[PDB]
Amino acid sequence: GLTEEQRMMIRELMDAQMKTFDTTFSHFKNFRLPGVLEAAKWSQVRKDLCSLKVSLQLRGEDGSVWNYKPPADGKEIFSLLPHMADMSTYMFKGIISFAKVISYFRDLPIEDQISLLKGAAFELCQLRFNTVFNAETGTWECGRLSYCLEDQQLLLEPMLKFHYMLKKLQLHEEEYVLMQAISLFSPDRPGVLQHRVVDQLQEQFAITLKSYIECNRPQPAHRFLFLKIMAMLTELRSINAQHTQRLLRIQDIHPFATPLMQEVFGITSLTERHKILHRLLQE
Amino acid sequence: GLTEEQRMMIRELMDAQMKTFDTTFSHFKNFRLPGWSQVRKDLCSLKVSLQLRGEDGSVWNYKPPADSGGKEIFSLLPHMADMSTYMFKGIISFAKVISYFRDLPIEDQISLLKGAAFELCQLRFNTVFNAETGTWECGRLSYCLEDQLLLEPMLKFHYMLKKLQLHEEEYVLMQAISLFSPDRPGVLQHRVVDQLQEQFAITLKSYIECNRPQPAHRFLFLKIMAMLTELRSINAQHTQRLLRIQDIHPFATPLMQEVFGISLTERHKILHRLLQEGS
Repeated sequence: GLTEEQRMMIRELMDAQMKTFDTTFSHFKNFRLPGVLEAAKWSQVRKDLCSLKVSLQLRGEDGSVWNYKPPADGKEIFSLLPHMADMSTYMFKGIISFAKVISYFRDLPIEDQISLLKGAAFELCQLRFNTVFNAETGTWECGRLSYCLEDQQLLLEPMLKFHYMLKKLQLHEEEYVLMQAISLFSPDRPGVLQHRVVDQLQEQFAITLKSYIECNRPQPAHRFLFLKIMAMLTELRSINAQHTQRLLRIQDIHPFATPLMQEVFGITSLTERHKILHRLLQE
Repeated sequence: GLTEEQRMMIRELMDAQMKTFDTTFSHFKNFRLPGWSQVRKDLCSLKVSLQLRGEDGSVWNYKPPADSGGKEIFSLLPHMADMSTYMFKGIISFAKVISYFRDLPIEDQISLLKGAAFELCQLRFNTVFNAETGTWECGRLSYCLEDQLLLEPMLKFHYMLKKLQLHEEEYVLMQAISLFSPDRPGVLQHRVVDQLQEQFAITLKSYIECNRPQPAHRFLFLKIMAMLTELRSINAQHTQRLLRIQDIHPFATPLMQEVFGISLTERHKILHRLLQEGS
C-alpha cells in the first residue's frame, strides 16, 4: 500500500477539501446578475469573450427557473463579468482556506504563501470546477446555479478541451485533491523564495498520487494514469497563463475585477501589495 | 361611404389609440418580477411563462413553478399587477383624449372607466396576441401560455376574437362601445351614454359594410357585438376571482384597488387625479 505518512497526507488534503469546498454552492449568495435591460485593444477583447459564452440558469427554492441567454456581439460583451467576478472571488476564498488548512503550507513563509496562492488560484478553481462539470450536457452544475455552454468547435478552446479531457479520466476525490496540492506547491511560481522546500513538497504529493494510482487501481489498464494527470496539470498551467493575459486585456478597457482578484492578477513588498490576501491568511 | 361625423369619429378614436397605446411597452419600467382550494383553481387556469428581451440582445426567461404547498402560486401576481396598472393608465389616457368622454361629468368618467378597465385592456392585449404561439408579444416582454385549454373563457375569448381578423378601426370602436356603456354601476347620465354608445355601434356597422365585402366577414358586426357581451361576462368572473385572491393574499396596486372596490371621487383619489391632469 502507501506509507502511513502518505495515508496521513491524503487525510489532511481530503479534510481540507471537505472543510473548504462548498460543493453545493449553498453559501454563494449576494452575487451580481446581468440587468434586465484603442480599436485593436477592443478587437482582442471581443475574441477573448466569444470563446467562453455560457447561458445562466437559476433554479429557485419554490421550483421556478430563471434562465439567461447571453447577447450577441458594443459593450454588451461584458454583461456576465460582474457575476463571473463574484463567482471567481467566492471560489478564490475557498481555495485560500484550502491552503491554510494544509500544515505543509502553513509552515511556509507568508511571502511564499502569497506567491503560491497567486500562481495557483485559477488552476485550483478549475480543478474544483471540473468536479461539478457535466460533459454530457456541457454544464457546470453549481448547486442551484448552472452554466451551460452555448454553440468540435468547442474542443478548439483549450479551457473547454481541458475539462472534457480531465472529466474523461474519471478521477477519485483523492486524486483531484492531490492535483490541487501538486499545483499549489509549484516551486517555479513567480516570487517564490523557498524553491528547494516547495519542490520537495511537490515531489512528495506527486509520489503519493503515483503510489495511490498503483495501489488503488487495476495495474495494467491505468499504467499511465499518473503521467496523464501530470500532462493535464502542465496544460492547466498553460491555460492559467493565457487566462491571466485575457483578463488583463479585459480589465484594461473595462475594469471589473474585485479587490481580491486585483491582488491575485497583479492589478493596481508582496505583503504590502497583497494586503487582502495577507489578512485572509492571518485570520 | 361614411358620414363626415362618422369619419371624424373613427379619426378621433384611431388618433386616441396611437397616442395612448405603448404597443412596444418601452415606457413600462420599474415593475416587479418573481424572486383556498377554489383560489388555487383560479391561478392554475392562467399559467404563463415570462420572457424579457434586453436591448443588447440577451434574453431572461422565467418558467413558472408547479403547485406544491401554495404561496408559490402568487409569483407572477406582483408583475401582473404592475402590467395591469400600466395598461389601465393608457386606457385612462385613451378615454381622456376622446371629446365625448371629456364632456361627461367627472363622476360618470370614474364610473365608466371603473367598469371598462379590464375590457378595454383585454381588447388591447388581443391586438398583440399571437394565436399560433399562444404568446402576448408585448415588445421586450413576452407572456407565453405554459403547456382543450379553451375551457378558460378569457383564453377562448382571445382565440375567438383573433380569428375574426379585425382591423385597427374595428378594435378601437369596440373599445368605445365598451367604454360608453350606460348600464355601468354608478353611471348617472344613462341617456347621454346610451346615445353615445349607439352612435359608435352604428359607425362600426357602417364601417364593416363599406370595407369588408368578403363572405368570411358575413355577420361580422353581430359577431363583434356578441364578443363584447361575452367580454362583459368574463369581466365579472375575473373580478370575482381577483377579490378571492386579494382576500387570502392582497396583491392589487392602489389603482387596482380603486377599480375593484377594495362621493365617487373620494374613494377613487388616483383616478380623480389622472382625469384632471392634462393629456
